[PDB]
Amino acid sequence: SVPAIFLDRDGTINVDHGYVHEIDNFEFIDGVIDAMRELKKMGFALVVVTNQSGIARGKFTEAQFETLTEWMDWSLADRDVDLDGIYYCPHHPQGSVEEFRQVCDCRKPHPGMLLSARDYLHIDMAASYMVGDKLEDMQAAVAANVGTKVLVRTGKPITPEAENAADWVLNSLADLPQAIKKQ
Ligand SMILES: O=P(O)(O)OC[C@H](O)[C@H]1O[C@@H](OP(=O)(O)O)[C@@H](O)[C@@H](O)[C@@H]1O
Ligand SMILES: [Mg+2]
Ligand code: NA
Ligand SMILES: [Zn+2]
Repeated sequence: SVPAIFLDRDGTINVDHGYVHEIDNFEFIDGVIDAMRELKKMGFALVVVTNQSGIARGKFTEAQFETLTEWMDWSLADRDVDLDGIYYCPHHPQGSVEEFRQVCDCRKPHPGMLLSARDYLHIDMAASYMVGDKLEDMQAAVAANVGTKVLVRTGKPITPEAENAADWVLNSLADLPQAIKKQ
């Protein structure tokens, strides 16, 4: 039963520019790739869990997302970061694109993507971590019983509510390996 770092994408791995869906607009946050490779060496499985309502909004297609995500996966793999899972949610109750127009339980703060990852990779949840920049991330983590909930300051400016719900607040994902290592 392996421990994991569940990872928000926009604002945590890549600078949030708003509905990022193009390679030219994807900017890794400083030091996160190195930090992810270290996390891995410390024996954590790494699992991306990202809301992509942009798809239900019509801003871009599930297939452009697929294209970006494949590129992202390779860029990481080529840097010795091998992601154990990539989960996403294309939905929004008010979506303008029918096939993604719906309520769901994968859309954080619903824990859908975390539990699914739990089942499919057999993750020790109480020994796992959630890293994101929003309240919905802390709430999603809480529901799924993720032991350690980590807010970061690299994305959405943090709300006091997001901070209420988090266990740690770090400047960045780049800081996580250190934070963990000192217990
Ligand atoms: O789950 P992660 O953060 O990786 O992806 C989701 C994003 O943060 C997106 O949230 C969106 O709105 P929401 O869906 O909250 O109504 C937007 O603010 C996008 O520009 C933003 O990047
Ligand atoms: Mg985010
Ligand atoms: Na949105
Ligand atoms: Zn969903």
